[PDB]
Amino acid sequence: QKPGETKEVHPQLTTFRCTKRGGCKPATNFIVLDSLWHWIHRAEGLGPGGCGDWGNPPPKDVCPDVESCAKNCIMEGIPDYSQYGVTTNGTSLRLQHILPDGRVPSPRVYLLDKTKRRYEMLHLTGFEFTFDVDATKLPCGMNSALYLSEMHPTGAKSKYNPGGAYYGTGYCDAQCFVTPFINGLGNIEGKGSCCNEMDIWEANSRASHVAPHTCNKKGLYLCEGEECAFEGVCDKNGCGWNNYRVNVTDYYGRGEEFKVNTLKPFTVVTQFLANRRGKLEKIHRFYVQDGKVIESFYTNKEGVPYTNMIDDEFCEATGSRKYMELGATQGMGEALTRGMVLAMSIWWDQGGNMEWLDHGEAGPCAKGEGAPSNIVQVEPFPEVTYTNLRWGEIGSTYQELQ
Ligand SMILES: *[C@@H]1O[C@H](CO)[C@@H](O)[C@H](O)[C@H]1NC(C)=O
Repeated sequence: QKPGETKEVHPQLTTFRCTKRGGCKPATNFIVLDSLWHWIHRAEGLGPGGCGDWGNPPPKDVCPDVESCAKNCIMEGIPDYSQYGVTTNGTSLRLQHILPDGRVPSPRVYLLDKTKRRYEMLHLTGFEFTFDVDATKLPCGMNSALYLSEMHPTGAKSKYNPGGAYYGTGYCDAQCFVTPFINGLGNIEGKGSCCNEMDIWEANSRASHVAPHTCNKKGLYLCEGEECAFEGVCDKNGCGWNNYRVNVTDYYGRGEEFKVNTLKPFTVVTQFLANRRGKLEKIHRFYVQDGKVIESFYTNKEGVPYTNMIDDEFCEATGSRKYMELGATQGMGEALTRGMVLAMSIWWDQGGNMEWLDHGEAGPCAKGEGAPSNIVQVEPFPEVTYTNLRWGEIGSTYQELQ
């Protein structure tokens, strides 16, 4: 959609690039909200109304084609990100699901490079990504996420999408969802927006999930019909990694009795380990809390290969059939080598209560505990803070005390 007159003011975030030989050196980055979180309205003289809901093509009256939709639909800039639950402070990013006045912005943002014109491009295969987090205010049902999607570097800026990455265009993920605009252009045929996705972190204070999701296409893929569905071009389920699903129940939770105590802040380290030819073989998650490295748990489940890392055998044995078929770990790693965009978000699920995240086999939350109406009784203003985003060489983004 066509940027309007209201200016976009992007919050600044300091992040880091780390080497063993150099340590962690500061870098300037900027934050952008998804294009579809911006106010989009019809142009002058076209009547009241917007240019489509999530899940659908843009309205046929004003968007019979791309050219028309580009001139009839206006994307206003957001001059004050704090109205969307998004604030930064030095190296911390704070995302408020719900504001003090009750609005529910549920923000989703991407990391921009230092120029503001292009997304930061992370190349993580053979490297590690780390961050500190405070998940104290995320009860059952909440999902605080920090992940990678193979979005195009400028947001697919083009003649009918002059806004680009500067207005948060170009979102895609492994669910191949239909949005009114795709790559900043009216999605006239109602295709889904697909792309490889590495879910570094999906969690709350009760449960933590990690999951690579492959697609058999590079970069953003516009799907139609069955290409968008369970048997299509992208792996909706992902190869899930949650201590609870592998029968290790005292690893992560609120309390002293968990190895990672979510009542206090902690560091999250994710290593994309490769062979000497550079193809991704293993994904390794571990934590650092109170000065001590908390190594990953080992799977403790009958029929599940004994392992402390994500790999092909684990994925395949746990029923990740689409994951393997659409490229497997090596495929996930080739997307991570091509370069991926960082996305951070916080949200709840009225339909399913995020049950897959922290209920039944995935955790301790009871049935109905994760409904939005129960979430607000446990925590009326759910939020998450991500701090010190840092990445580089294996072994250099974290430290242990002794
Ligand atoms: C789950 O873990 C407990 C404790 O180690 C064990 O006794 C039980 O057999 C495990 N369940 C399966 C299905 O492996």
